[PDB]
Formats: sequence, structure tokens, C-alpha cells
Amino acid sequence: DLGHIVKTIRCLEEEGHIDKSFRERFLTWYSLRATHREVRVVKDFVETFMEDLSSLGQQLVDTFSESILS
Amino acid sequence: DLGHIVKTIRCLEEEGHIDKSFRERFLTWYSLRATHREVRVVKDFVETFMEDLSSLGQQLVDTFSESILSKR
Repeated sequence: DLGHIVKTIRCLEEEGHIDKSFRERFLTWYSLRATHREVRVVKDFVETFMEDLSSLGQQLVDTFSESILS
Repeated sequence: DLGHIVKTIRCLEEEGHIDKSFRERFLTWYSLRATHREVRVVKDFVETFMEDLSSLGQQLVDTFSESILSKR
């Protein structure tokens, strides 16, 4: 998920909620120094975010489909 | 709200849930044919996601600032 983690942090930062300095320090730390437990914990965060993000995708697709097909 | 919708769709794009066509197709509908209710529904879903991102933002910062900063 080393690509997935970049895409999550990027996503958070792109929409506000995280600043540039934190994103680049986070990704340096994640890639070089985070311990196996610390990588598990971040993986939970990204999984929560992936399920949040997918839910919203289905809402928007379903909203759009319902408006067109009705 | 529009900027939140566009940047959200990007976040959907990069993870590949959504097909390529959806962005232009959804934005054209959202901006040009969505009823007052459909527009409200779209903003409300996107605010509920923004609130998930804000909470997740703070939880990432609070949980890991020490481990990140301590190693310089």
C-alpha cells in the first residue's frame, strides 16, 4: 500500500485538513523509520479512508444514476 | 462546495473506484441539470466525507507527530 499511502496523504492534503510540511515529513518517516506496529496503525487509518472514500463514490454514482434513470 | 466535489472526484479517480468518463458526465449533470434537492444531496454527501477527512487528518497528526518529529 506504499503507493496507496501516498494517494491517501495526497488526498487529505489536497482537500486541506493536512499541510505540505506534515505530508512530506510523514512520507519520509513512513518510508524510512516507522516501526512494524506504526505501519500496521497507519494501514488501519488508510483502510478507514479507503472505505469512507468508496462509500462516497457509491453515494455520488447512485445519486447521479437515480436522477438520470427517474 | 464545487472545489470539494472536483477534488473529491480526483481522490476517487486516483484510487480507480470510478470510471474515467464519470468526472465530466457527473459535473455536467451536477452543474446543468441537477434539481435543487439532487444538488443538496451531493453537497451533504461531500461534507460528510470532508468531516471524515478532517477527523482522520487530526488523528494522523496527533498519533504520529512525536514519532516523525523526534527523528528530525
